Amino acid sequence: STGSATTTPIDSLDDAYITPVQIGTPAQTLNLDFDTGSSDLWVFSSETTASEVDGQTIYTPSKSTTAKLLSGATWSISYGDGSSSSGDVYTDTVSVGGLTVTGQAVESAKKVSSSFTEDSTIDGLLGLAFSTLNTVSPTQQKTFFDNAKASLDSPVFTADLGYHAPGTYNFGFIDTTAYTGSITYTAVSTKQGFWEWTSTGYAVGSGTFKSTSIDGIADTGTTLLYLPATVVSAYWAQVSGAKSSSSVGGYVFPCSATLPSFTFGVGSARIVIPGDYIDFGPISTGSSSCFGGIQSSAGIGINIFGDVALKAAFVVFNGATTPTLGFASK
Repeated sequence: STGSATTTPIDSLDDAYITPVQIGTPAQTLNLDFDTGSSDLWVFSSETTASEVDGQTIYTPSKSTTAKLLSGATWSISYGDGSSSSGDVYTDTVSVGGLTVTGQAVESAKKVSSSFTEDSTIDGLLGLAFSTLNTVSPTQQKTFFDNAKASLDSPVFTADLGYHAPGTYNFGFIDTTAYTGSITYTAVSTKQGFWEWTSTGYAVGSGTFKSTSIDGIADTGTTLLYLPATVVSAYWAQVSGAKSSSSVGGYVFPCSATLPSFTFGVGSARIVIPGDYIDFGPISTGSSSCFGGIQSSAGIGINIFGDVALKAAFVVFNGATTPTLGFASK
């Protein structure tokens, strides 16, 4: 089997991407944030505290003839940005882009943090990291990909995120028309539960490539590119007037600036992030200070190849017995 679904930016900055997912019978379609940095499929629901729902579409398990309470199971997750959610668990039929999994754990939110409430466009998350990170207790549950894997034509999914445009998540096949050149594959460590890999270096604009190992994760659920302070300083030093602002929470730059590209290495290959992908616009409406899309990871504990990086590539998440990542230009 295969599946193919369009993913759409939630706003004009590509802050996140939503993908329609069918849950239950008859189908309830919710728009979920596919997140290769986490491993829970959770949804706003009829069980969510009413004051914490503000415009989201909710899953109502009592209206699904295939829903079944997973007795005793609870979940609770905290994300790297400080947001969180928790609740109980149903199993139900879940379909993405024509690919159907029966018995998928659908984690129903009883509580969500304010950042989720305040984003009316995201009805939940669909985690695509390794199932060892799934938070369901006392019996950990499998991701949608893990459940689908055996049925797929090939045990892979691909992320093709758009810049200010829709893109595609495919399951079970590699669309050879969706990228240019060849795909360069690189080794993955699953020891932390992430799609963790080592970039071979970077360049700023037209500058020389610096060969250096940068360990990080491929994370579709993180907006920006978080890299070591040395790398980030070298980037922003090429932008007149750019500075790190403690009060804003990262590097900012004059909105009148033209940003240089940023290249990252994948083995001997190179992925180029155009400068315009690194502009996240005014820090507040009407401001002439703009927020940068490359930020230091020094306070995170891990480097994160988020959407800023991934949307410059066609990315293969190869879930074979020994997983690998593939990157191609497009």
